[PDB]
Amino acid sequence: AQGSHYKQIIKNDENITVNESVPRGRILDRNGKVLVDNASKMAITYTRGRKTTQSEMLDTAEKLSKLIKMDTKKITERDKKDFWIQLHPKKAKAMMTKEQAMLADGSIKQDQYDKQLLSKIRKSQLDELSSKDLQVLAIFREMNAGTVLDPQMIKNEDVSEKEYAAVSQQLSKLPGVNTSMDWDRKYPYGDTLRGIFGDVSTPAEGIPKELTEHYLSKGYSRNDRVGKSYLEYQYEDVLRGKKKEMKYTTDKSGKVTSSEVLNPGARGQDLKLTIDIDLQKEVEALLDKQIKKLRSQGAKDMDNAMMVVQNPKNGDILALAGKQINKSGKMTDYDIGTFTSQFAVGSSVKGGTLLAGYQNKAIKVGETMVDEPLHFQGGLTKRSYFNKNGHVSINDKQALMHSSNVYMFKTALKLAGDPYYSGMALPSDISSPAQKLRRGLNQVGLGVKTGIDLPNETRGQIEPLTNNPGNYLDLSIGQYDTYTPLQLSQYVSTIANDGYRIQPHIGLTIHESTNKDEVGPLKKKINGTVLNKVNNTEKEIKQIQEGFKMAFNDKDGTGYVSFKDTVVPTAGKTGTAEVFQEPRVNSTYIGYAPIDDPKLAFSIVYTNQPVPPPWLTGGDLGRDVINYYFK
Amino acid sequence: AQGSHYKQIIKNDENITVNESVPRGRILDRNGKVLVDNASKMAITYTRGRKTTQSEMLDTAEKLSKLIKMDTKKITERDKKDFWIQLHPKKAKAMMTKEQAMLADGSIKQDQYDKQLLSKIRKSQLDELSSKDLQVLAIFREMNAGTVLDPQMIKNEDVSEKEYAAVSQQLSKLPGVNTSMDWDRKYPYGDTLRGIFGDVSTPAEGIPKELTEHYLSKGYSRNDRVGKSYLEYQYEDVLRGKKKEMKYTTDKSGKVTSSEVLNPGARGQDLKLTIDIDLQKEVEALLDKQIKKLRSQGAKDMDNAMMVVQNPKNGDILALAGKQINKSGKMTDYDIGTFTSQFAVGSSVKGGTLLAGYQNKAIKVGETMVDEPLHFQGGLTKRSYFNKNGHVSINDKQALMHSSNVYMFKTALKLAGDPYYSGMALPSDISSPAQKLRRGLNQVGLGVKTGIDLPNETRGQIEPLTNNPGNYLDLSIGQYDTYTPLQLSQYVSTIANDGYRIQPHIGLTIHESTNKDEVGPLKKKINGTVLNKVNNTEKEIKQIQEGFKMAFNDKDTGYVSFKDTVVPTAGKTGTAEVFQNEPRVNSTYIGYAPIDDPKLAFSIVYTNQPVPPPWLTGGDLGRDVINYYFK
Ligand SMILES: *C(=O)[C@@H](NC(=O)/C(=N\OC)c1csc(N)n1)[C@H]1N=C(C(=O)O)C(=C)CS1
Ligand SMILES: *C(=O)[C@H](NC(=O)/C(=N\OC)c1csc(N)n1)[C@@H]1N=C(C(=O)O)C(=C)CS1
Repeated sequence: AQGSHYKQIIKNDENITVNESVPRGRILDRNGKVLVDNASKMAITYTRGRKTTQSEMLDTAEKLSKLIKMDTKKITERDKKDFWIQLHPKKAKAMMTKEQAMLADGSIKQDQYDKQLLSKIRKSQLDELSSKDLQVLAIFREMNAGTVLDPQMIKNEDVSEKEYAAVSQQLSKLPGVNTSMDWDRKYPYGDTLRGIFGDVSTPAEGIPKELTEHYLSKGYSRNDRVGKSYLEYQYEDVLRGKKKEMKYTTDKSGKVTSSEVLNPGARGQDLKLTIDIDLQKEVEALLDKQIKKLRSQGAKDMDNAMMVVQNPKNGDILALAGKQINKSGKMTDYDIGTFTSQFAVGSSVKGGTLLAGYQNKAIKVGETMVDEPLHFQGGLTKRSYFNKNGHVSINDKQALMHSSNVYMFKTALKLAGDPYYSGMALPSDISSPAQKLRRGLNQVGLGVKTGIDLPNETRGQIEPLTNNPGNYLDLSIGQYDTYTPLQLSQYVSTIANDGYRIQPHIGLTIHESTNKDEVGPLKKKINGTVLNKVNNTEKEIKQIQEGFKMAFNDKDGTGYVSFKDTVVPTAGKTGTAEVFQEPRVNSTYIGYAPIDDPKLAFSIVYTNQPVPPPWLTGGDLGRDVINYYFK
Repeated sequence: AQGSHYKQIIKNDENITVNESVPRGRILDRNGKVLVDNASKMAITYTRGRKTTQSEMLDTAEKLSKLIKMDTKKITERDKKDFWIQLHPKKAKAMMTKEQAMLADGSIKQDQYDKQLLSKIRKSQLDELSSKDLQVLAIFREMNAGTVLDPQMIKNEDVSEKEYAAVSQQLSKLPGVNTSMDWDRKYPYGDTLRGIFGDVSTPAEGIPKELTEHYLSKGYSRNDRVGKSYLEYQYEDVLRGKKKEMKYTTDKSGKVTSSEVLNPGARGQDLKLTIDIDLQKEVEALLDKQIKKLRSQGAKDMDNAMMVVQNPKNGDILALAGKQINKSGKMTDYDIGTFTSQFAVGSSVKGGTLLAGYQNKAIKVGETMVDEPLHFQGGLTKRSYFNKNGHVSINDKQALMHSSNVYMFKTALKLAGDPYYSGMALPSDISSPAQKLRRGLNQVGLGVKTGIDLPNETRGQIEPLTNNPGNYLDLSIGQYDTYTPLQLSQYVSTIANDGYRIQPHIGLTIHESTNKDEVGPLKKKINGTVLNKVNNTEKEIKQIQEGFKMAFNDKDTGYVSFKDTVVPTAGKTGTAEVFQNEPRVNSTYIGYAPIDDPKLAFSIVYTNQPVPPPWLTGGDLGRDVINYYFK
């Protein structure tokens, strides 16, 4: 049942052509819950003239009230205090007897008279909780809330076809008031995923200005409403309603002699997402719990927290996040930062390095070498769980259990053809190893786009790596190149997939149009495409995941405190990263579950925690979310 | 120039198919100078293992040295120490007499022994290596990255089509050596744009692992050489040539009874770039001296310096950046930084912010309200650049002249609805004004991608703006949202072009696959597509131009370097602010040449100057290039 809003009427000669918008297709979750739908809405606006008074507007506002209801609480204290002085000038004067007298002294200007008039107001605020009053104030404030020639929205609410028929003319009679029918996205899960859904351009907006070339080259008219961010933008091609076009031929007189249909119109196609709306809501809830499930232990300048959850075998996405500006602890939605923002993630990249170190014949599978502080001409890398002494024979799994920097430092040196000896100079051209290393990490999704079906993905900050070898070893340890939370997810995921990097997607399937049927027959499956397989043997592969188990299933394994065991076995790796806000830390967690046939994977990023890490426990987020899913 | 080289030989029951490989298209500057050519090359390769006593492996390397000459660039210090030890067990054991005993005493083990030896060998004795030794070694090191049964590369040697035969001998007569003929790229301007040009994959690697599906989805076999970095990857469709494909019918005895040719092959299409290389080579030269010209004044870890030069009509005429360490000398090529990297940029954003003012009628075309060291709440928190000088009267065009970083601050509030009053509250929701401002910036390129024809362009780090209006004011003054040098360039250039944002492109023209070396018939022209106009009006853009015109032709920043020289240049300056270690500062520069009929636009970015006060003539590099271009 495709709807009909007149969008564009052009007169040529005796021809008049008419275009009607039709509803876009819906966005639904992996189970069919409507996430984005459509609503027919009337929009009533005021357009305040050059010389239009306050008595002018309060009057229109009054007639406007006996005609539509408003929601109160946009009203401020000042709105009410001003409205009161506006409504009760006789009553208000009496409180300012001295000041009205000293207004004509010249003792005071109005600008300080008006401020004491506001100071003496209280029980008279209730003198207009006469809800009839607040209604008028509701409308009136918007009529004063804006630019002169610009029209101003007063109400955009659901309207029927007959409703608009009865009231539009009698709204339009009032000076400044216009009405229009509009298509508007409606969002049952309110604020959930809204960033990811993106918006469609307003009727005021054409095609958005900076997007002209973009939409004009694909055939649009500048008047067309289009998707302009994220999901509405990304799947504009399928979500869009192909508009109705009619060409009328006319008499001289105006009489339509003939009519032809250029396009009857097509209600947009419905898009299903990989997202389980419930899981989504739960994760946002757990993330808000966990963020101060520290009561700010110290973390009151943690400024971002990120979570991505995914099916590591088909790249389905079930995942969101949000930031924390704790000049408060008052959070916003940083939904998209999961694949649009770049963070130093530190030690959680260590599995990729070993893989890099395997395929270049730099270390071998099971390699057992020893570790201890390192010494160069100045430069002094101690790993940080023994910096001074205590020299331990350690293999590649164990190095991941402990998250031992010096093992990764030693492999890095071996990858440079320059194995460690105390007092060696740092190899001065590290171009070649750095390249071998990066291509290693690139294979599991680190430093390359994941390919996700959404706009604005970043691959991370990638600075020259030629003759600062310290940055080279930083890289082997996650303290040079910045990565993305989605990249981290793609990376564990390929480990759990026995080496298959898969292109993540929040797109699930594409169906055909209906106004009713919350199915709609299938048109397109959106597949999690295999991108490549790691250049490594199963044994090389298995070793990283054996290591990953015993960082979560073993004891000094740096993920026991959060993952020790829970309702299903979980393998992973973690990360603490030095950065400068003033000095602070980044905390990172990646994992997957269950070990024997994985079905979930996730990445976690907390930014700018104050913490040295024998105190902080963020991947309890990981533990809690994984419990919910599997039970 | 011309030819085919054997790539693939396939049997199926007396029917052999032979695929020969062809040269790629050339890359040229705007006037037709050859940047990237092809050369026909001999790939000498070592593949031995299992009988590796390594002493014979050196013997092969010794043998090989009598046949080939080697560039010695790649020899590391370690290479030399290991080799020196092997060459003089005599000399080394004479330095290890204390440690000799300890090994036999039992107190020390062989690994420690070898480790101590390595520290005792200094560079003075490394000089005892002969030029011929350093030739054997150069070969040797390549053959000791050697996995037992896996071929490593020794030399790529420009040998003719008809002397390959004479020398092809060295095949299982020196053991591991395999020889083969491959098409390789040639660079007659050395390293001068190498990153931008990019790389094509080795005949060994075929399609690189990370790129597998990307190229397999295009019908490539996995054995195909492909474009893997930058321009090589970007214009792969045009640059690659069509293979020569032969088909023969043998009988049982191998005798060719028929043959057919399916494709004779042809060199790939020639790519003409918009770059002028003399112009390109000058900027690098100029850019070089200009960072030395801050070696003096303290730029200790200024670690980045970038320049982008262009105009509307065709192209990126120029693009160089480098990066530095520790002023330790070391520059390393970072041209790709101009569009891939994200830098806090400062006041140069003001031109666009002043237009976001016009669009939302927060300002008028000429507007005069004045500057105060202005404060709000907390008990201290306030504003800009001098604390007392309550300065007056400024035009907006006067505001960019001074770079009045307070007129902007006022403008923001006046766009967020509530102009300044001394002692005012913060707005607590700044979503809407942040959005309009950001919109405004995207219009002139700031905050979206430019649309350049290279991979990995970043649009800058863009964090949530809702409820920290501390950050929202920074955005007015280029201190919340990082852009790229290219983004600045498209932006300044949008002003030069009277409000018309153009999509930069480095490709000028694609030419038909020609077999014989003159650049062939025009196949495609790569255009500077107008993405959009600002919905800022005729007179409103002209002010921003005048504003620009008057901080270059008097006001006091921009005079200190653009003190009218060769040039009616108009432009704008930016000083930023970075606490990423310790309070450094970013220094940025935009501007455009001959103001009447503008022919050149430029953008500059210096990162991490330790030096705040507005004294450094870093924008001289800017003034310099215009002298060249306008002769
Ligand atoms: C533009 O962004 C302005 N930058 C600053 O004022 C610096 N931080 O600003 C938030 C400030 C300058 S030095 C000190 N260390 N931080 C400058 N814009 C122009 C200019 O030409 O760059 C000048 C008016 C100086 S202010
Ligand atoms: C990985 O990079 C971890 N290293 C660190 O966390 C320290 N910086 O490393 C360069 C960090 C400790 S706190 C101080 N601010 N710097 C290693 N991996 C794990 C981990 O989960 O982070 C730990 C064993 C610490 S070391």
